[PDB]
Amino acid sequence: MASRLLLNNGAKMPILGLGTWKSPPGQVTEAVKVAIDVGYRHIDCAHVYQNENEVGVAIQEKLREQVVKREELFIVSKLWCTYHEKGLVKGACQKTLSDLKLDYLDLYLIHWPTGFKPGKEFFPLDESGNVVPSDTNILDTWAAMEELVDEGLVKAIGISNFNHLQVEMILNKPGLKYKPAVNQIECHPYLTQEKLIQYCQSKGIVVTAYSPLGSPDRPWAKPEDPSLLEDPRIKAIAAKHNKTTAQVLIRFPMQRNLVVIPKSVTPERIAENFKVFDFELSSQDMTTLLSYNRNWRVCALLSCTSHKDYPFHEEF
Ligand SMILES: NC(=O)c1ccc[n+]([C@@H]2O[C@H](COP(=O)([O-])OP(=O)(O)OC[C@H]3O[C@@H](n4cnc5c(N)ncnc54)[C@H](OP(=O)(O)O)[C@@H]3O)[C@@H](O)[C@H]2O)c1
Repeated sequence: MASRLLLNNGAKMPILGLGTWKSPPGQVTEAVKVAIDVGYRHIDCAHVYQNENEVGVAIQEKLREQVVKREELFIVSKLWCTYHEKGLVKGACQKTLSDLKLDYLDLYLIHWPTGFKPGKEFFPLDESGNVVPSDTNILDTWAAMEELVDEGLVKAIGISNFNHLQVEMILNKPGLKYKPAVNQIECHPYLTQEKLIQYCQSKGIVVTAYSPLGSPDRPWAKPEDPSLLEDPRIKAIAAKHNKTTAQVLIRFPMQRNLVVIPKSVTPERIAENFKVFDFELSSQDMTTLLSYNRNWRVCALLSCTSHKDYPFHEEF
């Protein structure tokens, strides 16, 4: 199990990264510092997580301390939905770069295929509780993303939460300059993404699996919800390998040739989560974990189910 995957832009991406959604600003600096110390070289960020400045502080201080150099880090951020307009993309990227205190990003993703009404609300909703869209489409936004590469602000561009038809649309875009390097999607044993993964990988697009632990700190969590980390079938596989359930859920996508980005602000867990290069899940382990699929999403973007570009009506 090698530590990095080759992207279609020629760059190598670490298969294990640190997630930062829900990581409070006052805690994420320490989280990122510990992460770097124990070997993470990939941090997944987003303007919408509203902690990019404090992530930036951690990176800047580890660079200053000569712990790591910039070339050795792989920093990922994402274009928020209110910025899909071609004229707004560069600005939003520069804001993220400014917050992160970086010259460039290694990877910049379109966060969701759905464009929102531009303005100061992250989620402009109307009286029906539905999002107020922007008159934007994925192809023009992609052209704008491409320009960021040409200008050297980002080394790679990609997408997130795109279904295979949406990916195909970009791949077939008239005048396409750069194929998406990565499609970051929710993936774990309750949402295995077999067809979407097979499609992306057949196209040379690397898949990053998010919420691999099932996002137990998700705002909407209810006691009746399924729980990956407490699934006795999964705990059993974990016990057999003498690893924690989390380490199993992290190793699972790695063996599918996926990048995985578990989130923690807990120093002990950050270290524990990285300790997954010292064991293997058996072939049957993988088959069994795959059999647990139930099409269950943590992130269903429910306020946007009428958006023309809502990604989760399609089968995959
Ligand atoms: N592109 C997208 O639309 C999208 C959507 C969702 C997420 N993401 C990205 O993917 C990242 C990870 O997904 P996520 O944050 O939804 O959830 P996750 O990584 O599946 O789960 C994180 C939660 O699990 C806990 N945890 C972490 N390590 C643990 C361990 N070893 N044992 C027990 N509990 C543990 C964390 O607690 P503590 O933090 O308290 O330790 C936190 O509550 C996000 O941070 C974000 O970077 C992207």
